[PDB]
Amino acid sequence: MTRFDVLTVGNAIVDIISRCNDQFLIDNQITKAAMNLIDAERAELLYSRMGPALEASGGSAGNTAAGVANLGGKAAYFGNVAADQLGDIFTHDIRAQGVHYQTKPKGAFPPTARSMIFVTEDGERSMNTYLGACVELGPEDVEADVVADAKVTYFEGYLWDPPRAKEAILDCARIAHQHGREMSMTLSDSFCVDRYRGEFLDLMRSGKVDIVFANRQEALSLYQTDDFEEALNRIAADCKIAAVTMSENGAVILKGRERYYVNAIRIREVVDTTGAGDLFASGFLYGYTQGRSLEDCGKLGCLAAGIVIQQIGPRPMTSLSEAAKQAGLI
Amino acid sequence: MTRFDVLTVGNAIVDIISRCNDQFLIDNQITKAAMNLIDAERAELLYSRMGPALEASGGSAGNTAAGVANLGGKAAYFGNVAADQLGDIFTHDIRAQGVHYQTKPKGAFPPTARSMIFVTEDGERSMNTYLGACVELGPEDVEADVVADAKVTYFEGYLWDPPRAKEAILDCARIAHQHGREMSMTLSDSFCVDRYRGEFLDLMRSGKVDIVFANRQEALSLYQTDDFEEALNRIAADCKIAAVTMSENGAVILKGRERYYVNAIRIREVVDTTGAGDLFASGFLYGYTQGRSLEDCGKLGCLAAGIVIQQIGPRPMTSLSEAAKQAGLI
Ligand SMILES: Nc1ncnc2c1ncn2[C@@H]1O[C@H](CO)[C@@H](O)[C@H]1O
Ligand SMILES: Nc1ncnc2c1ncn2[C@@H]1O[C@H](CO)[C@@H](O)[C@H]1O
Ligand SMILES: Cc1nc(CC(=O)O)c(C)s1
Ligand SMILES: Cc1nc(CC(=O)O)c(C)s1
Ligand SMILES: Cc1nc(CC(=O)O)c(C)s1
Ligand SMILES: Cc1nc(CC(=O)O)c(C)s1
Ligand SMILES: [K+]
Ligand SMILES: [K+]
Repeated sequence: MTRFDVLTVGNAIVDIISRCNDQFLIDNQITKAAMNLIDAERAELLYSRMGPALEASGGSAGNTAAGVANLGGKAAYFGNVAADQLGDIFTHDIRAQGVHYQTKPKGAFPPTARSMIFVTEDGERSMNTYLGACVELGPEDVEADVVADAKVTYFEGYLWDPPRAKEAILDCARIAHQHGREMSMTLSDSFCVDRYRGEFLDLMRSGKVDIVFANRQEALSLYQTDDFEEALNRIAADCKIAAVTMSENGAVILKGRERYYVNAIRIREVVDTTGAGDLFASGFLYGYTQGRSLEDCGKLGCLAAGIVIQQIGPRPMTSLSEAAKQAGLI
Repeated sequence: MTRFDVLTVGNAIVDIISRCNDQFLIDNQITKAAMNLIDAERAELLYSRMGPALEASGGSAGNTAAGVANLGGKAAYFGNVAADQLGDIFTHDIRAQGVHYQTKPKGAFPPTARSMIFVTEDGERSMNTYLGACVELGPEDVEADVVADAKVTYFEGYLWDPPRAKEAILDCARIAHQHGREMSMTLSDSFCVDRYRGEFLDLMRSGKVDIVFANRQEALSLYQTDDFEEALNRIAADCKIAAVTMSENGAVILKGRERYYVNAIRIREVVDTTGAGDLFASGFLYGYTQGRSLEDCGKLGCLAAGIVIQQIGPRPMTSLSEAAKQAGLI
């Protein structure tokens, strides 16, 4: 028996969500479809220009942990919020989903991270993230017992932006592997890959990471190539298992020379793509830790991702376990 | 020319929204479909039992002012938040919709009001409201020039719960009527009517209120009758204009002996009824201040109400002006 199926580690963020037109992004020099880091002054400026908004707990890894719990797995999360109202909201939402979350706030400043997410008419999402209290996440926040007792510890490439989070992750990798567990990461965002390419490849090649999640753009960025076939060949050589999503084209799971192609689910309409990759990882890691085949892991990931893009908010409000049962996956 | 079409005054609240099953309401002794006042301790208890939630700016009059602005009218709002993150969210959302909102927080404590709103499968909403900083609203928060320059000042029956808000409303009524403006109120909630029946009837009969909004339950409660026809006859005798909504069954506008009936719009599915009455008031009051017939005012109210119940959140995220144009209400 192990206490946890999946521990995730990431930047603890509350999302501030609004729809905008295409010109808004141009006028405000926001890179479309990407995670744009911003300082406090820029956060105030952008907020002053944003329309009425909705708030929802976010954070890539936070969403993934929530998704695992939703499917019925046992999940835990490490991430740092402030002792403020946004932090209280973040804390409530992840615990309410049934995720173990015990990271202690350090104070009220910097305040809890928030990301202004602008959703264009095509359903694409452009994020503008003030890291706030996320910059304080470090080795002191590693619950060593939790890492030791988790089948998979999964973390964000996004953690390479704040200063000390990487130290916590290296500690996690040591503990996880000493206890025969698996380490996983997501490449997070293609510009994030542009920033930390070499460090990410070192994590994979040194065996600190066993299972890597990427989308098409991230895989291309990792090898600075426009040849997707090359990117797949190289990523398969650099890590034990790679799961590469291709939006409406589904996904491909790679292990050594093995490839398993999975279709995207049929959807009603793309409301908001926020969380698609996070929830693909939820479905995959849920399947993985339930001993399911790699193809079935991919199928579970595509199911969860397809569900989340049909709602506002990055964490499915409906039952993923019921959806999996209905789709004949569990 | 007048600076404002509609000034609204109410409890400034951020909503915390989650779906629940029918048994949840019974287990927690929450009165279904009603506004349940709660203290700080109960707020903590209920939050600890609530599932993952979404936050959205609320407050009945706040929603109404936002709706007027959305339709293209000129709106202002009085309501008191605290100097905290929820208050900043509230301030941002209403100002971003184009509503004049200049009520200054008095400090951080009590904190900004919030309402835990539980939405059952039928789309009904059951609210659990901690008033917080709303208890500080008083005559000092009346911007006399704004009241003087607003065609209609509209307020919540809900303002009779906090201690000094009624004094602000009596000041508003004096200024509005001295400047030849109209006063309006909503009965808010049938239990609120149970609490303040006599005071509400005195407001109407003394002519401090010119235009009254009610739903069926509130009208029945006002006269402690189960005879809806009696309630209509009585409410028509007690105020200059009464606008009475009957949920899915439309609305009736009363002026003296005149009655103008309106049909409800067509719904695919009722997602969440939160804000329906508020947005009925937005449509009606926008039409009224544009010099439209009482029937057309009712039509605009029903249009706005029908739109808001098809989304999560109490303030329409789509263009009400565009919908009104499409409907030939313009
Ligand atoms: N820098 C970041 N690190 C981790 N997650 C982020 C970052 N910026 C935005 N997000 C989250 O990405 C999610 C979508 O994958 C959103 O819910 C949002 O909170
Ligand atoms: N006591 C109250 N006073 C005014 N508005 C309230 C109260 N409780 C809940 N609400 C608001 O009622 C709205 C729905 O009519 C919600 O957006 C919610 O914020
Ligand atoms: C409470 C909040 N303040 C802001 C503005 C800021 O971060 O400066 C949000 C986007 S949410
Ligand atoms: C529409 C979708 N985008 C993704 C992530 C991606 O490939 O960018 C899914 C898993 S589904
Ligand atoms: C930030 C928040 N705290 C709570 C709990 C409380 O009010 O005590 C909410 C409903 S929202
Ligand atoms: C579902 C609806 N409720 C109302 C208000 C009510 O009658 O309770 C509308 C105008 S539409
Ligand atoms: K989404
Ligand atoms: K609604």
